[PDB]
This record gives sequence, C-alpha cells and structure tokens, in this order.
Amino acid sequence: SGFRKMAFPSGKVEGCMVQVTCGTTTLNGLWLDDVVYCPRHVICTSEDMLNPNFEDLLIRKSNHNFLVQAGNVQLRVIGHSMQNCVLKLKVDTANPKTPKYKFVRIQPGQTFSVLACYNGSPSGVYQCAMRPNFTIKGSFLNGSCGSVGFNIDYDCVSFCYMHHMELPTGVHAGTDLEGNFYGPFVDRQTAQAAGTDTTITVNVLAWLYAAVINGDRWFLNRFTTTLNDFNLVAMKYNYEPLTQDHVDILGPLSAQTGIAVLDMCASLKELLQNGMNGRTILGSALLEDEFTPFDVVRQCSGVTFQ
Amino acid sequence: SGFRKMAFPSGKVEGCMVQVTCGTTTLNGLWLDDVVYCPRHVICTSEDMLNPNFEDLLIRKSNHNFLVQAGNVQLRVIGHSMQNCVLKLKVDTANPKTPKYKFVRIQPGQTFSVLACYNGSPSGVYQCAMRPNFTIKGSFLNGSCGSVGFNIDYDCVSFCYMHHMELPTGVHAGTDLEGNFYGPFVDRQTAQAAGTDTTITVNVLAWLYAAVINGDRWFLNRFTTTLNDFNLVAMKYNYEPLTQDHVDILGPLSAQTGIAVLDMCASLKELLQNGMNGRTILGSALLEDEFTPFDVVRQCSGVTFQ
Repeated sequence: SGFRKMAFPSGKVEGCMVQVTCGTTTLNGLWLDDVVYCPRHVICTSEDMLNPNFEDLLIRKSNHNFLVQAGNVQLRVIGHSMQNCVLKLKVDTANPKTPKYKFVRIQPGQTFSVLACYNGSPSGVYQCAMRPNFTIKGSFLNGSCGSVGFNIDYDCVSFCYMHHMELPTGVHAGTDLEGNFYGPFVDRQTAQAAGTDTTITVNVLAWLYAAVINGDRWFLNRFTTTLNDFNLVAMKYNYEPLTQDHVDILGPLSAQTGIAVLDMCASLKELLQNGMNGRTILGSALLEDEFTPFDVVRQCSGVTFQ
Repeated sequence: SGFRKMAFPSGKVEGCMVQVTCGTTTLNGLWLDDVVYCPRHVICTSEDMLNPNFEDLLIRKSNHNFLVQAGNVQLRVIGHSMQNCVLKLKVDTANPKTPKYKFVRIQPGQTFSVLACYNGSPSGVYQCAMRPNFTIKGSFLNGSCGSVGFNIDYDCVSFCYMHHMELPTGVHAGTDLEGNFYGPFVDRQTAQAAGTDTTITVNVLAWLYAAVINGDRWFLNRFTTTLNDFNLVAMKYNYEPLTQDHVDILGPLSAQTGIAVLDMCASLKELLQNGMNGRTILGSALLEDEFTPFDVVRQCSGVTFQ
C-alpha cells in the first residue's frame, strides 16, 4: 500500500550522460551508440542567445571545437550536424553502456522521469508531466540544459525530452530527441507565452482511482453525471475535456474498483465545486494530475524493469 | 528555478539488487562485496510470520537453502548468519558493481531515496523521510521487502534503510543495514502502534526558504517571534519543537535570503493559525516537511554525483 510520485530507475540513463563544451559554454549531452545529442545553443554565448542565427554560428565551428567528456575521458568528435534544435556529434567510440532505446515524441498529459544533470554528472531524478500547454514544471538551474526525460518499458529506454530553456515565468521548455520543441517555443532568450495551463482530467481521475485502491474513499459521493455535464464543469475549472478515449483508458481501474468512470467524474465534479474542506487525498490537499492511468496501474501492481 | 521532490540517481544501487529465495518466499537482497543482506523473514512462511521464532527457524536452513540470483546468474552461498533482523549470506563472488558505500543509521526527520524492487528488479525510485515516529510513508507491495533507502555523497552510497513490514495502518517500517529496526517495531505480523506522527518543523522552514528563493513570497508577514513562543504554537499543531541546533542548520538559508530564522518562524506560525486560505506554496496546498535544509541547499545549487 501507499502511493508515491515515483520515477523510473535512472541507471540506464546515467551511463549515457556526458559533458559537452563549445567555446566557453558547457552543458549536458546524451551519448548513444557513436552519437552525442545536445542542445544546439551550446554554440551560443549569453549574448548570442538574445537573437541567434544558429546556421551562421555553427558555420564557424569545426569538429575539434566540440569537447565531449565522459567521466574523465575525452571522446574524439569526427562529425557534427544540426537537426532542428539539437546537435548530433558523431564520435569515434560507441557508448559501451548504451541501453536498448528509442526516441518518442510524447503527447500532452503524458508523464516521464527527468535525470537532472550538471557538467555531465547526475544530480537527481524526479517525475513530471508534459503540461497541456507543452511546458514542464521542472527543477533546472543554469548548466542543466541537455538533461533528458525518459520512460522505461522493461529493458528499453524511450527518450522523450531534452531540456533547453527556462521561460521568464519559471516553467521549462525543451524538445524531443529529434530537436523539435514541444509547443510554440524557440531557443532564443525572448519573452514567450506558454498559454493557459489546464489540468489533465484523465490523470486526476486515475489518481482518484489510486486513492480508492489505497483506502482514501471519503470523496466518493452518491451522484453520477454524463460526459457533457461533466465537461461543462471541466471547462469552468480549466480542466481538459474528457473524451471517450479517456474513459476507455480508465476502464481497467474502473473494473478493479467497481466504480463506473462517470460516477468518479461526479465525485470529481463535487470536489471542483465544493473544494476539499481541508481534507486530503493520498496526502495531498489539491487534486494531483501528474499520474497517468498507466502510471497508476504500474505502481499498483509492481511492474519492474531490467 | 523550480523545486521538485527529487531522489538521488539510483544506478549505483540498481547494480546491487538481487533476488533471494528461501523455500517458497522470495524478496530482495543487497549484494555488496561478497555479502548479500536481506530481511531475515525470508525464512518465514505466511503462517510463521504470525509468531516467528527466527533462531529456531534458521536452525533448519543450510547455505544451499538460500537461492541468490543476480540478473539471470546464480550466486553460490558459502555462509549465512543472522544479525539482528537481517540475514547476511556470504557468497563466493564479490559484486563487481559494488559502489563505495557505508551503512548509516539516520535520525528522525532525515530524508533518503528508496529504490522499490520486486524479485530483485528495480521498479521505481522516490524520496521520503524517516518520520518522527520512525515509520516511513512509502509505496510498497508484497515482494518489496529488502528494498533499500540510501543517500549519496559524490561517489559514496550511504545505505540507511531496508524495508521489512507494512503496519496495518498502511505505513511502513524497516531497519538499518545492521538489522536494527527504526522505532519500536518487530518483524512479526501483529498489531503495532506507531505513535503520534508529528511534523518535521525544521524541514518545513527549509521548504519555506526554498519557496522564497523561487519567488513564492506571499506568506512572508510583518511579524517575528521567539523560540519559546513559536514552540508553544508548534506543540498545539503537533509540530516537533525547534531547537537552537535547528536554527543553526538553517543559517545558510537565512543568510542567502536575508530572512532571520525567527521571522520565518513567525510566518509559519501565522500559516498554522490561519491556514493557507486556498493558496499554494511551491505547488502544494499544505506545508511540506520531507525536505531537509541540506536537501534545499543541494537542489538550489545543483550538487552532482559521480
């Protein structure tokens, strides 16, 4: 029993982190096979970041201008190219610690673990969600760029995020491992609007199911609702609309607990309209939305990895 | 910027987890050098756990009755002994992935990371605190016994916790790596009282300092207090008393933010007396107490590990 925000074990990703230095800029890179992936802004000075022309800046850089260090050993760079907002440095040695992996572009509302790193070295691991407005609420300081987010399925690491920017609002933006930003953000130090940060309704419902499984039941009510009725409430509270796809994803949790999805929706509706009257659910005094239905099933059944 | 409950990278501990089977009971063990540590209840059936005589039960077990499996390879057990509530299985091979390590018995209110494992395989990592009543609020299912908690200092893993029991209240109890339980608990399936779970005041104050550092300032008030005045309030709300030792530990955070410790105490006092009026601090609608002052400094400055 118990329910905790839980990250994937980070060991397979630890063995992939390196330090990349170009000129006087140092950040983190991801070493898989004979390629090192890192944010293209590694080629920028603080001044360049105000209005960079990455193509023109990269024209000045040769292979030998990119220092790549893994632990205390130097990798030889034999090729470089820019793909969207990431650089790919071809090195002469395949990472012997490369796990089985793939690159995935995740959907808003999905979750993933972040291994925060500085100077190529791991600092910590935490769980977070791609917000509906395509930001993440992370914990990143200067030098953390190139940190990656990932999910693990048994022995295979799906990399989904590389950290690039902190918006002036303090939230974070970054790319997939092909270098395409999530959301409308650019790798330039300019004001950028994220947009309304809505709550991930299907995740809140999964977490309520998790609460029931663990004995937190007080919020169950005698009401039901309909999808359209519930969604009228959701709109008012800046919750994402719930679709039948979402209902389908919640099916197994509905089955396990015997609580129809729409009954749980009606319990969520009363929570949105009446608040939590100073009570808590799974140790939280607000509705948590950074657990997916799959996260709940995983944690509640003890799925392991290599 | 940003502030997240963050665990240590788990890779050094992943390489130490093995599966231990005795008869029909399987749980996790920790393989360091040529010794495997695991809960002594591995020798018990579900029936034995009602009223075990561990000495008498262990007398029946020989080295060859303990199956130890690391990945898909079997370790040869050449000796066994019981130390308090842990078994130590001497094996014929030193773990080649053994990190630098020590065993530490932590104080109530300290934090540590837990690598939850099943059948010797890692499932996830999360951060938690040794409560003042010597329980932890973890996420553990059947088979998770032998999971360990740890801290990391650069390249050295300090193991501080091994999981043994879930109390009927749903909270968790376990031992240090010498096998001595934290708190009054025993490894028997009987009712056991934890006692009043108080809030870790010094950790709440560190977290308030973390909030200020990140721009969450609304809770700062115009008041100050004294240690005795504050502690009268703390007693009323089941907060641990604050000592001058705690004030000293908060000194660097006081210095960084320019907020005297007792001024922050007065802000906490008003929060306890008036609640949070539906506001949040660092994304939480209650006062968080599972960050130590050292955790705040670490995260706010980006300390890394090998």
